[PDB]
Amino acid sequence: RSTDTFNYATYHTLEEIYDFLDLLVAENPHLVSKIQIGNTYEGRPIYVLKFSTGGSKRPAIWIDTGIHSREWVTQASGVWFAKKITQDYGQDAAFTAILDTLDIFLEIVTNPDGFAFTHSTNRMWRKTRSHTAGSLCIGVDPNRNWDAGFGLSGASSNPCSETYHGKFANSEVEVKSIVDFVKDHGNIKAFISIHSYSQLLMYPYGYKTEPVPDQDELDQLSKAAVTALASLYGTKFNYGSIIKAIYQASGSTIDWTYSQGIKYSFTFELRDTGRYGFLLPASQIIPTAKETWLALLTIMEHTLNHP
Amino acid sequence: STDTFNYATYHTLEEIYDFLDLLVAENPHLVSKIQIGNTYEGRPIYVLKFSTGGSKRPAIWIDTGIHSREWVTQASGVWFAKKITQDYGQDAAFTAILDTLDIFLEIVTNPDGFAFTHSTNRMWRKTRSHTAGSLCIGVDPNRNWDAGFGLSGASSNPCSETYHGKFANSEVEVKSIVDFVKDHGNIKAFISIHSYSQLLMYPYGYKTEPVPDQDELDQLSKAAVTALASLYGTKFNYGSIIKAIYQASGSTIDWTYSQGIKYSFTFELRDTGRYGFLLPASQIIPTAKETWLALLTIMEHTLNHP
Ligand SMILES: CC(=O)N[C@@H](Cc1ccc(O)cc1)C(=O)N[C@@H](C)P(=O)(O)C[C@@H](CCc1ccccc1)C(=O)O
Ligand SMILES: CC(=O)N[C@@H](Cc1ccc(O)cc1)C(=O)N[C@@H](C)P(=O)(O)C[C@@H](CCc1ccccc1)C(=O)O
Ligand SMILES: [Zn+2]
Ligand SMILES: [Zn+2]
Repeated sequence: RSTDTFNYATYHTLEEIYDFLDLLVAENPHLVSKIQIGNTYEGRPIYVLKFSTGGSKRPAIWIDTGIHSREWVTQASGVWFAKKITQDYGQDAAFTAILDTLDIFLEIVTNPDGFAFTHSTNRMWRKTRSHTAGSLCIGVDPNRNWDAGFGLSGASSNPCSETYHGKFANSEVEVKSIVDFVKDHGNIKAFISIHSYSQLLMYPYGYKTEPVPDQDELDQLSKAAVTALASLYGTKFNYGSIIKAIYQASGSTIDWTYSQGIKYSFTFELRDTGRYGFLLPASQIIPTAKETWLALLTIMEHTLNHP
Repeated sequence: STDTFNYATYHTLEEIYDFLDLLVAENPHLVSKIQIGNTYEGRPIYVLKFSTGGSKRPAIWIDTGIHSREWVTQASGVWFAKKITQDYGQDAAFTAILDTLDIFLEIVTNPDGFAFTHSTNRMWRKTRSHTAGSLCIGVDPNRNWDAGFGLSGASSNPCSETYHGKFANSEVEVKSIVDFVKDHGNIKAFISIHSYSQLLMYPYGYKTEPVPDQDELDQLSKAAVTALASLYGTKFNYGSIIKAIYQASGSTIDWTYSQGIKYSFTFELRDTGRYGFLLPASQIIPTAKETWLALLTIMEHTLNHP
């Protein structure tokens, strides 16, 4: 095929997304590369796309989708983002300026075992697919497994729970693989984790009520990003710290990344507000991706202009 | 007829409501249909009454489907209704239960939500009442009861899965049950059936304090899950709601227990997460059968302990 004839307005399987990664790289090999950062619990490769115009470990933007496997609009938007980057580089001046200074890393399927499971067995699967000693229940919540307030209020110690934090921080290879990549890279400037649903744009912390020292800057940037997002279809997002805007969550992704010095640590909750919830119709994939892209541009532009 | 009905498939609201009428027509001296209210969207709310006579005999209340996405519960309820009419006058043990107790069965406790899981969103949980100032719809009917209402274990955020609503009994689906139970006045056991997690629980959900009847309820819980396991080996855990799953305020059996209904229980049926709410139709009848054994255990205890 080609990525020009790929159907961005439908949901795809893991194999189809993985094939898309290869085709995108084959079509754009001086712009895009595919990095394997690990293997999942069940042995599947974990892939990140690196978009770059040169240099050695340039300051970088990290974007990940699908860490909760049932949130299908996120992986679908990720595929759309990947194609959009290759379309706009060298054509759109604003985005070209971003990529001329920063690299972008995009992990489209952050939880491949869960994603496979949502296609084969249980559409509403959330967690990883690891076995837990002393339990028959399967999986750890990858968004409770990070080393930031790990195991504190805002997660469950029950292995059968949707928010089970796991036996120890980074027990899940899908999480440890990202941690290892981020620490080895050492020059990640923004980290954006994309989830659905609720229509929120949030910054740290989720595990405690104390505001981050950078709250004023992150709140202003949030306001700018949701303004940009709403400009296209009028989609209304709220924003704030995780703990204020949704609820307390311990061991979650951007609390950790912020603790590593990544100032521009954000998470999106995409469409909708519950009518379809995780079952967002395919006809809403592209509108969701388009409006989200405007918000992403806002954050990346801010990152570019504040070295 | 109810003899040609397919019990091993999931049905629509229309199909279940047709089933109610068929069961009544086929068993006119045993089964009747009572309308206890209308939903927010105007759908009738029906309870089946199984009775062999008397004037407001002591009764068992069983409800399924208060959380609409929990499809194995309504499917099990349909099977229970048929099972009652099959076994009465055939099975000595059950016949003895129904010769003293009435059984009330509410198969679709949240009809608007159930309709919505078929038309629009298979994972819909709440009622379908509108909330001013919010883009979100619906109240969690299992956080809307007047027992620890609005305390820790529920949300004040209208967009939340566990939104408790403006005040206790604000949801007509809940108040309809409250009104019926209070008017009846002789409900001896109240069993709320949910999925999933494979649990049999007793109060409280909203606080850690044990109920005064905890030893009796705990031992009955053990007996019931032992009975359930006897058929396929399905393993249920048991305990108070707050110890066995998590804290939940304004929930159903905390309220019923507070009204003096000692034998207040809730089931979480199959499975433990593999399919979760999406339990295959092939597991409907095994789920219903094993749960029936547990229900029989609770009903016989209720029968023998006024
Ligand atoms: C059925 C349901 O809606 N479940 C929740 C999760 C849940 C379940 C049981 C609980 O007791 C508590 C929470 C969900 O999927 N929510 C999704 C919208 P989310 O799953 O993506 C929300 C997210 C918090 C925000 C966040 C996002 C990224 C990084 C840090 C924080 C979370 O709970 O992980
Ligand atoms: C993802 C998840 O865990 N969802 C929960 C609900 C939920 C969502 C967000 C939260 O923050 C907290 C809870 C669910 O559907 N759970 C079902 C298995 P349940 O929905 O039927 C469990 C039930 C508690 C036990 C109970 C049952 C009957 C009567 C009294 C108590 C509940 O949470 O209402
Ligand atoms: Zn998520
Ligand atoms: Zn439930």
